[PDB]
Amino acid sequence: AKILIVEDEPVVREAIKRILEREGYEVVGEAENGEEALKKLKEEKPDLILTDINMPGMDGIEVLKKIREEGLKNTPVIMLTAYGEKEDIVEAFKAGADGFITKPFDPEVLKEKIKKVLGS
Repeated sequence: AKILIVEDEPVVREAIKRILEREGYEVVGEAENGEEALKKLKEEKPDLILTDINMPGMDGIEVLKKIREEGLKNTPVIMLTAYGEKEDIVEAFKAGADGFITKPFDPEVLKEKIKKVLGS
């Protein structure tokens, strides 16, 4: 499976990338902001997008909404937080998130949730 990561914090971004790769996933892009997210969505046609809930400018829910507006087939989105930020769980699921991960640095939890969403 091909994964696009949307995460503004560079070291967190790289850690997630490497964890995905250790779990056998192809990381087909890394986006630091919404502009890059939407550009790489169209260029790479990922099987799944992982998006931080909290990013500068256009926040994770707004990125999610724009991804869902593009309406490309098989573009599930899982939200994540690197800091236990759970305040926007509702708004993410209401806006069409397929999942919301609070333990993104546990390779097994990440793989389990991706596998589930991809299978659904």
